[PDB]
Amino acid sequence: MKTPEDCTGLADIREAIDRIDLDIVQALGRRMDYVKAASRFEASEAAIPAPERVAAMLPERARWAEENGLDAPFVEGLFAQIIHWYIAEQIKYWRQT
Amino acid sequence: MKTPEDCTGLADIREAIDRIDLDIVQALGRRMDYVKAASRFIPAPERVAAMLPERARWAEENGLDAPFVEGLFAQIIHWYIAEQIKYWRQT
Ligand SMILES: O=C(O)c1ccccc1O
Ligand SMILES: O=C(O)c1ccccc1O
Repeated sequence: MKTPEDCTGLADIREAIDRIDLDIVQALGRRMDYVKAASRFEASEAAIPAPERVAAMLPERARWAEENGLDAPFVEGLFAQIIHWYIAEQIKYWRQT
Repeated sequence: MKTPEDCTGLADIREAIDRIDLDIVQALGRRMDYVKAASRFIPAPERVAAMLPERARWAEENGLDAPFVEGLFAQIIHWYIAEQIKYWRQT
């Protein structure tokens, strides 16, 4: 995997983009492992959506986006979506267990 | 970070989830560098069309719902295409 400035054409660019997208998928898959592990440390079902934790999480991700040359609303939006889905998945996991 | 099974409480879980979320942001930041580098070689229709099912498959292989993951990548790919177009027009 070449650095962007050493990419010689679109084959190199795409190999690197494929690797980075797969890394993101694999990281989301590991993230689910952690979210499911959380379910045993939840006092109750009402504990799941942990609103102070989520409330703080999104602006922190918006800050990381700004520190990584990305538009904050785009990245904060993506994480709102991921967090929503993972909460729903945790609630599903907690209910079926 | 501890593995999920070795996490002892929500402190451990959160530390690991924050480090993973930071990893994803950092990776998206690197991804932009590649999309901007590509500009000199735009919506590349056949490329997008093939990429999405590939990401759906990776999702299935990592125990995530494919529609949710494919939907995220559809959004990511649209945003980056626009940013590549912006970069190409601005330069
Ligand atoms: O996905 C998360 O990071 C999350 C945050 C707070 C509560 C439940 C969750 O799944
Ligand atoms: O983000 C992408 O993966 C992409 C793919 C094809 C063309 C332009 C792009 O930004």
